[PDB]
Amino acid sequence: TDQAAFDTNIVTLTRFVMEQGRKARGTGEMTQLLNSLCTAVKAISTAVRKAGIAHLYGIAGSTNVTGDQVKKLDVLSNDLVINVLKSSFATCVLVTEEDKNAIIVEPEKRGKYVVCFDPLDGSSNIDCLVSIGTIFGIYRKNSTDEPSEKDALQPGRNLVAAGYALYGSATMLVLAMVNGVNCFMLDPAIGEFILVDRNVKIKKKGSIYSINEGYAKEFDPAITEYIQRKKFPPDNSAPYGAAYVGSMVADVHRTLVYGGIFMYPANKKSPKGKLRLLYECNPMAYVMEKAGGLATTGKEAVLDIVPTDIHQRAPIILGSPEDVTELLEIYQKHAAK
Amino acid sequence: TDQAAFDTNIVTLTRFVMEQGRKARGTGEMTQLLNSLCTAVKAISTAVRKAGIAHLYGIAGSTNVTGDQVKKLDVLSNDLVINVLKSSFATCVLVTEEDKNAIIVEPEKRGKYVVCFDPLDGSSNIDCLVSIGTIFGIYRKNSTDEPSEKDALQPGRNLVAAGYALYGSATMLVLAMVNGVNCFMLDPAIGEFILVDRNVKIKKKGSIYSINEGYAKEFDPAITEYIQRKKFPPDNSAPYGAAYVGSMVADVHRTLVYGGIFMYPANKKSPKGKLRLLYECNPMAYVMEKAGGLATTGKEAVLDIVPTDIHQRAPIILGSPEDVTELLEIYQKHAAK
Amino acid sequence: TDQAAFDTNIVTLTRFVMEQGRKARGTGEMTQLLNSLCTAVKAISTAVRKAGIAHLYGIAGSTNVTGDQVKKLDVLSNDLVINVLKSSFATCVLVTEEDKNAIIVEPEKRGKYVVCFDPLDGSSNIDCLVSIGTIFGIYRKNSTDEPSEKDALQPGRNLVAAGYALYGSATMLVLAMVNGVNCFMLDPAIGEFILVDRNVKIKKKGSIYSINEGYAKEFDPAITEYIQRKKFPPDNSAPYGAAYVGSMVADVHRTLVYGGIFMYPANKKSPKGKLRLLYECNPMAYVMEKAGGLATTGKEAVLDIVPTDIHQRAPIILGSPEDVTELLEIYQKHAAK
Amino acid sequence: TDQAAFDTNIVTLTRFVMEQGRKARGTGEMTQLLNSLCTAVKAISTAVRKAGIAHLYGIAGSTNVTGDQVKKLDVLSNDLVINVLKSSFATCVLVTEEDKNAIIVEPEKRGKYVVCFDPLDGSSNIDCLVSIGTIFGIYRKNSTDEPSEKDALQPGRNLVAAGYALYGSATMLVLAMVNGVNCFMLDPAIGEFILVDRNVKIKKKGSIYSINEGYAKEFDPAITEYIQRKKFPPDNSAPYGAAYVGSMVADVHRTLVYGGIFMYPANKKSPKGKLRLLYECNPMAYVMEKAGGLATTGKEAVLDIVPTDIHQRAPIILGSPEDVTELLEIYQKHAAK
Ligand SMILES: Nc1ncnc2c1ncn2[C@@H]1O[C@H](COP(=O)(O)O)[C@@H](O)[C@H]1O
Ligand SMILES: Nc1ncnc2c1ncn2[C@@H]1O[C@H](COP(=O)(O)O)[C@@H](O)[C@H]1O
Ligand SMILES: Nc1ncnc2c1ncn2[C@@H]1O[C@H](COP(=O)(O)O)[C@@H](O)[C@H]1O
Ligand SMILES: Nc1ncnc2c1ncn2[C@@H]1O[C@H](COP(=O)(O)O)[C@@H](O)[C@H]1O
Ligand SMILES: O=P(O)(O)OC[C@H]1O[C@](O)(CO)[C@@H](O)[C@@H]1O
Ligand SMILES: O=P(O)(O)OC[C@H]1O[C@](O)(CO)[C@@H](O)[C@@H]1O
Ligand SMILES: O=P(O)(O)OC[C@H]1O[C@](O)(CO)[C@@H](O)[C@@H]1O
Ligand SMILES: O=P(O)(O)OC[C@H]1O[C@](O)(CO)[C@@H](O)[C@@H]1O
Repeated sequence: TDQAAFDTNIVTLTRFVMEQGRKARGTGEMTQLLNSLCTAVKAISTAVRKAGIAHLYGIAGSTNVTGDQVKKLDVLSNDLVINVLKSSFATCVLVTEEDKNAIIVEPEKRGKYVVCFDPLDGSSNIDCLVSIGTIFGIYRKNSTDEPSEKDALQPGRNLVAAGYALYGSATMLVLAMVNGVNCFMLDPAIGEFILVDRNVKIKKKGSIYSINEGYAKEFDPAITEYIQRKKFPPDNSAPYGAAYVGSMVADVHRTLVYGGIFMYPANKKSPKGKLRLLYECNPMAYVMEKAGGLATTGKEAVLDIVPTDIHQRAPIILGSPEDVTELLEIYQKHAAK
Repeated sequence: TDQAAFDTNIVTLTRFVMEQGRKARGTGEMTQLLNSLCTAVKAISTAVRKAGIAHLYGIAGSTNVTGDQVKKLDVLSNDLVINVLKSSFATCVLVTEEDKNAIIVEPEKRGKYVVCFDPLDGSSNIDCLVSIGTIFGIYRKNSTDEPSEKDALQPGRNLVAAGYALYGSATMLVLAMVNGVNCFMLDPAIGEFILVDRNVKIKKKGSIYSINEGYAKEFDPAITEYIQRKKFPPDNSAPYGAAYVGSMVADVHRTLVYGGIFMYPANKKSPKGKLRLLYECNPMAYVMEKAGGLATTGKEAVLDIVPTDIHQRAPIILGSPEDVTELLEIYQKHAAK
Repeated sequence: TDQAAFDTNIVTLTRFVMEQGRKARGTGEMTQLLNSLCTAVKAISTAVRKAGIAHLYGIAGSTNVTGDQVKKLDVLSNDLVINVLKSSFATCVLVTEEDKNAIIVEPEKRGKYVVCFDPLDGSSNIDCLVSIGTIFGIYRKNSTDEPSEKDALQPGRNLVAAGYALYGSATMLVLAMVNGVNCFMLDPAIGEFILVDRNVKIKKKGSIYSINEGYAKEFDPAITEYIQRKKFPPDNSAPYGAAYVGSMVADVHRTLVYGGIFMYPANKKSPKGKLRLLYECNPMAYVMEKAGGLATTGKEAVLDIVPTDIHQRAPIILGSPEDVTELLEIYQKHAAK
Repeated sequence: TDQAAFDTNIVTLTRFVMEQGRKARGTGEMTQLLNSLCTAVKAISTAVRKAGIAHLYGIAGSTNVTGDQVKKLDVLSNDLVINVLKSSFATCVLVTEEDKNAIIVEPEKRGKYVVCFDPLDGSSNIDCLVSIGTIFGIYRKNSTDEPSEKDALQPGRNLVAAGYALYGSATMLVLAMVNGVNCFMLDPAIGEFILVDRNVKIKKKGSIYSINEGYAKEFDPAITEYIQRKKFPPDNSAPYGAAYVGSMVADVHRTLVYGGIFMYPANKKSPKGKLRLLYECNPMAYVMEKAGGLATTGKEAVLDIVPTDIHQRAPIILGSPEDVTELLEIYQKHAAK
């Protein structure tokens, strides 16, 4: 239909999440989950921007207050997430990058959702103030057996919601569900997330490739060929621009926005790549697909891999459909016997 | 202890600049200047993070406060700097990347410093929330004639202070003056820059090379041979990892902290490089040399180039001394006559 | 029952409002309303604290941006409220202090709730930075006739929710519903309201009275007697302390917290007092009563007055039960024939 | 125009203080001091507003960062000031309301100024979110002996600068030095104090009297007669409205802006008044006289009292000159021998 009116639309994430839940006739359990996620992200954003740093540096002579050892944006971000999620009384299992084991939410606080997240992604290089972020994936528990590690082992095809929080020159939460991908910019003055982009679709063909070429020595012939074709185009066309931040969320977001292709392939050292399946690959692949792009491992789609370990790694190539395809053809070409 | 010089306490940019002024027995004109940059950076930072975006999206109606198409972060940032600077009564001429012509300060507000700045660097690419910055270089007006554009045409070697602010996961102002380089962390909560790194010195040798390889088709044989030797080390050592954000302040900063080399050479299809000399090359070079690195154009040193125009471009290479010298060797190996 | 556990309770207003709605099995219309109210308050808080003031004062040389005339925290606060409430698609009628007429929400955006509010209370004296606030009252529309001014004319006994936002040394939103009164402190860094007080009950007897004694000349004998008994106690006990800010929300909150009595009686100039019934008296009376206190006009309870005009005024006395009672007895004593 | 003196631009506290230092040909020691107060106020302001209260309430677990019973805004504020002050290398002795003894600065950080401050004024009453403040007075150490408590015992008349910060609906720093009074508005977004009111002068006569009438039973006949004449004007004029927050900085500030008179006289049950001389009475008096008001104890002028102890109390009356003189008349009318 055609909506005709005197309409002003200042749509916040909270209003959005609630309405969407109303439409779906959910019991509001997921609403509370998402609302809790939004609160965790904001708190992390604030910490990442170093609000309150003056105190570590004794502006008020740290009498003890925050205590002597480290509050590593790394672990702090973890605790903020697990804590905020458990208090939502909506998650039964949590799987985090920082935790060796899947955390089973106390019986008193259990829900029917499983969240796989990466508290602070790209953190290893925070010293140079590179854009870092949070990645999250949510599955609905598919059983009646006591929630165990096993419930997290579901292909990304089974995710009910997924997305990320980019703490770049500004903070953004990109949320993707069955209905589509939407971007929300955080107005830090009022602590609200404003819908700035609705139904985000990725360009069919982009003009930028993203890969850490320092590994060129260990790249497989399919990758080495694609890359060569990006720099020296055989139709004598314009070459692709290159750009690689070293932080997945930042690279993936740049791909979603301007289009192109991101790759973190298998190289001889990490035969199965470096990026972990459950909390990095899946979420980004799911986003990519709802956004209209492709996300493959080179042989198969990422969302269809059935995991066997929560910390399983997996190669990944994602981005505009025409580029991802163009590379996949090369894989088929060099695939033999 | 025989220390007339203490780091157990908390030192803000404002205390720091001021102490440095007392020591230098300045009349206090440069201090009002440095204090104005501090206020400028803080203001642009807040805008970059999107504080207040709610109003633009109609949280109170986009009547005449929102309206449209007028405020472009870059233009705002330009205005803030030019304005906060004139209001210091310390500048006589200002060269801006957003202004075709040099700006001569009204005789009332006229001072003695010449300031060259790039207000919002890397802001073509801001849509994908990439880290951006602001770059500045300050010369002492060395003349007696009515101030003019010519006062801005002094080789980088004559700078009295230079530096930049990086708006990334956090806001940081790196300031380099005659004595050395110092890094101040913005505590957004109190609007104060804290001293976290004193006398920053770059590594002799790093393990990261930064360049836009999308242009590999148009690099000179020296650059080409260099990149090659990094990926495929002849002495069988471990290859150099690659990283490229596409934002000067961000790459330069990564280079300063982790070491390595950043290059933006004379790429065919733009023979004089792309980065501008006065407000991009010179400041980063000044910082670099102050941190113990090198900043070469391939043939000569960046800071010694005599500008012929305020908007002049130049190719540039900077970073750890061992890496920058290594490429220089290759540069000699390939031509002269 | 007895809840026994490993429980951490970081209860935000959003989580609270949602859960309470879940219990009540509401369609979530009121949830969205309350969520929208929370967003309006935060935005007002931010503006009241003068965030961004540097721009009115040309820090970036107001090129036009916010435009030439006034953005009176007074009217701005109004627009923020009406706008945010209409966009919730949950209100059919709004009654504000700043508006002569009851605003009938567009058909496309109607809901079944009526909100009577005071955008910025105590605003007349903002110049001296006195604590100001927002007062709101919510009724459910009791009919099928097209929502008209008439739907706002319901005794305070009919309110479904009521409360206020105090922008004092910190911001607090006191929310009262059928189930009780709760206080939420705003952590401005993350823009969230934290439950800091649960089921707030007022002291039976307080030791502070609040009244503008400058009107002593026009006070009725009942008031004049009570006041005299507060200063010179006939049992030679300790006199009451006095305190009157001149801003209703600030006075009422101090009464709720420490206990005592607040009075804004009828004096010969305003035979029916100054405080308006629908958006000041009712809300505060409702809060007071759920909190365990009393709120009378001197003759009858405020919550039971059936209004005849939306801008009707009404005398008011509220506070601890023992004090309010002690004064009411005096009224009965001097009430004759 | 013949103005070597402009107000069309934006003036921050930092630019202001610094200009004032150049003019006064200061060595720059008092400027580092005033710059330290500025940083101090900003830090306490942020804390007062409760930025970060989430962590205390377990948003990331109250492990050891929260724990308990240690941080009391007043104690924190005390620490911040003492600490930020010592770190200026401009103070030799500090008198604090929270410290039984005067604090002598380590010879390393030792300067020449004596600072008397009340860190969190009106903070017994902070529970009800009443506006609070910080008061400061600065003397030049006029002696040669090893600095001691005695340097703080100088009559108010010897102050070089005095002022206060009010944490109310917004944060304001009012600063009064030899030339006059100036009001700086804190733009919390950029952490900068903006000059909004220059050369503040109080009204000759105002229409508001401020006093705690709960004590009317113990006022001397002069105060009693005065209050009476305000409520029941003998010349049949309109009565004086009353207002009393119970927070010095707040009442004093209301008095400065709207005019009128503030009184806290020698109330039986505390014969020397309640307000302390060094850090409450003297600063407000200094400001007052600088704004064109009067500050009397009833018999003598507050600023001329020679202190005998740093924690000495004194009765005080201040405000518009016509009102303060009027009570003084009544004070003469009632006694001498
Ligand atoms: N925005 C949303 N909020 C809540 N439920 C949603 C939302 N969008 C879709 N739904 C669906 O509602 C289902 C019911 O889950 P629940 O509320 O836990 O009983 C969810 O699992 C989702 O599939
Ligand atoms: N923080 C500082 N403030 C003022 N001048 C300084 C500072 N640090 C070093 N200087 C030197 O002192 C000279 C004095 O210049 P001016 O303040 O205008 O009188 C400057 O040009 C600098 O070379
Ligand atoms: N926190 C709350 N959120 C929503 N509904 C509530 C809440 N507390 C009580 N309820 C009741 O649920 C009723 C249903 O209204 P509605 O959701 O508009 O259909 C409301 O009018 C309230 O009486
Ligand atoms: N903003 C200012 N900074 C420094 N001194 C000032 C200022 N305004 C006035 N003065 C006067 O200058 C004297 C110089 O003291 P000092 O800075 O320590 O050398 C101070 O004691 C004041 O009386
Ligand atoms: O720069 P490299 O060595 O190619 O790997 C960095 C990658 O590792 C991660 O930190 C996590 O696996 C990603 O954010 C990032 O893309
Ligand atoms: O995409 P390109 O052409 O390689 O350019 C990015 C370069 O230009 C700039 O974006 C100029 O703003 C620099 O920050 C950066 O080094
Ligand atoms: O100080 P007065 O004259 O007694 O009246 C002030 C009253 O008016 C109001 O501004 C609104 O009616 C209240 O906030 C306040 O209590
Ligand atoms: O309630 P009282 O005894 O009248 O005192 C309030 C007075 O004491 C103080 O609260 C001291 O902090 C002052 O701010 C104020 O003027």
